This record gives sequence, structure tokens and C-alpha cells, in this order.
Amino acid sequence: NECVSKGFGCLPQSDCPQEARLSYGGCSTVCCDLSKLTGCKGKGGECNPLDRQCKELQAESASCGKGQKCCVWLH
Repeated sequence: NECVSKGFGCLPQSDCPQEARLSYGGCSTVCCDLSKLTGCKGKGGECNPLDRQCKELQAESASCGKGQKCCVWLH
């Protein structure tokens, strides 16, 4: 099991898209990068202030008030 050790899902080829299909093994069908399927929620995300140049994403941070800038990475 590789996709367990890396921290992804095992969704089928019909459910997840053709691009999210990782090359790792151990699943029942195909591995799917849940970190990169959704957005800020995919790994958990972070609001930081408008003073700090980072990333912008209207999906979640749009009502953060103080620091309406959603940032997320692979880690």
C-alpha cells in the first residue's frame, strides 16, 4: 500500500477524473489525489492577512474577514 502511506483515496475511474489518477498502488481500482481534487479543504488550508502575499481563492477565504486569502500546498 503506497496511497495509504502518502495519504490519498482509492475512488474508482468513473468517480474521480482522468487527471487525478495517480501512478501509485495498493487501492481496489485507482488512486485519486484528494489534496488536488477540491482546493483549500484538500489538505486543510490557511487564511493569512492581505499584507502577506501568498495565494487567492474565492471558494472559502471569501468570508475570512481579516485575511481573506486561502493558501494550501501538497504538505
